[PDB]
Amino acid sequence: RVAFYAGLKNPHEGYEVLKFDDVVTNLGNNYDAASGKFTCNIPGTYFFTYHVLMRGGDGTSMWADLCKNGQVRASAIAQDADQNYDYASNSVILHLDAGDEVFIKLDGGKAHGGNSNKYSTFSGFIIYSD
Amino acid sequence: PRVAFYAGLKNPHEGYEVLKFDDVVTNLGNNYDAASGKFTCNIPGTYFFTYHVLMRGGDGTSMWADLCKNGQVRASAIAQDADQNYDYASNSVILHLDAGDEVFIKLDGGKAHGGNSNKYSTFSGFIIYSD
Amino acid sequence: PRVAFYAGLKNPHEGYEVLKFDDVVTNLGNNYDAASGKFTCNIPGTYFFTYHVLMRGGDGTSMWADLCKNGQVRASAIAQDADQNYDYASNSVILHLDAGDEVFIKLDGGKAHGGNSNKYSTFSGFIIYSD
Repeated sequence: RVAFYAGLKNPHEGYEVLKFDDVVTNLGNNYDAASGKFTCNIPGTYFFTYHVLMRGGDGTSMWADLCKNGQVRASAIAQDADQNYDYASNSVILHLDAGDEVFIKLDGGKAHGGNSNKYSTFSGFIIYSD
Repeated sequence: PRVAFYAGLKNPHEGYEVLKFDDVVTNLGNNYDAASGKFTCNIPGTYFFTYHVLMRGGDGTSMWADLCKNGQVRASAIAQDADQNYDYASNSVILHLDAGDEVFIKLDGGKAHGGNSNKYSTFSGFIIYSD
Repeated sequence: PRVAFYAGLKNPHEGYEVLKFDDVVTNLGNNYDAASGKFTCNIPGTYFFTYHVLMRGGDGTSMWADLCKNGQVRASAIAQDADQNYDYASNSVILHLDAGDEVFIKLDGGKAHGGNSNKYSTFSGFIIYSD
C-alpha cells in the first residue's frame, strides 16, 4: 500500500526540484516533503501525475518535468503571453527499483505555491509490485 | 471492491455551486449520484479522483474549479485567458475516505462549459485500496 | 492481470488523424500498439486512460484532441490561445472494454507537438478491474 498526494505551500522558481509540502496522503511514507522526492521502497510499476500552476503576472512561460533519478520521463509547459495563470501538467507510468527517486523539477519559470489551497500538486501510487 | 465512475458535464454552469456531472459513462458501485453531483463513499479506503473542467469560450477570462471532500477544499484549479480563449481547470487527488464521505467538484467563480455528449468537462474516480 | 502502458509522441502531427504515440515507456500486457496508436483490449474489464497533447506554439491558435473507443468520442479536449502560445488538450476517462475494443487519441483539427525524448505529449492507461 503506497500512495501519496501533496500540494505546494510556497512559491518556487528557476530549475529546482519542487518541494510539495502540504501533505494530504502519504501511505507507506515514501514521499518526502522536505525534499519533494518520492523514494521507492516497494519495487514495481507506479502511476504519477502532476499539476503545476504557473505564477501569473510576468515571465510568460514555465516548464515542469517529472524526473526519475534525474532523467526526464515527462515534460510540460505552461505559457501565456498576457501573463495569465496556466498549468504545466502530465502523467506517467514507470518502473521503480528500490532506491529510485521520482520528483518534479522546474526547467525555467515561476510556479505558484499556496499556503493551503493545493493549486499545485503531485501524486502517485503503486499499480503492481514486482 | 468495484467502485469507479466517469461522468461528463451536460449543461453549462456559472454559479458558486456543486458541478452536476450528469453524462454518466461509468458508475461501478453506483456511489456517484448525477442528481447531487457527489460521490458518496460507502467502502472506507484510498481513492483517486481527477477532474477536467473547460472554461466557457468567448465569455469571460477566469474560472475556478475545486475538488472538495465533504465541503472542504482538497484541490484547486484555475483557467485563465485574457483573450477569452478556452482553457481548462484541472487537477487530481488521492484521498482516504470514510463511509459517508462526499467528494465533488465546486465551481468557484467563472463560467464552465457543459454539453450533450462530447464530454469536454469531466469528473472521474476509483478506489485504490480497501481499509 | 498486468495491463498498463505509457507512451510519448516522438513526431509532429496535425489535422484529423489517430495520434500514434511511439516512444513506448511501459506496455505491460502488450496491448498498446505504437504502429497504429491504438490500445486493443485483450482482458475484458474496467480501464483508466489519460492523455496530454501539446499544441504546437508559434503556428496556430486552436487544437482539438479526443479519446475514442472504437469509432466513438468518449472524452474531448481543446487547446486554444490567440497569441499562438503552447497549451494542452488533456482529459481522462474510465471505460468498460470488451475484448477487441480499441481505444486511442484522435486529433480533431490543429497542430500537435512531438519530439524525441522529452515526452511533452503523452497517452497512458491501465486496467482497474477484470470482468
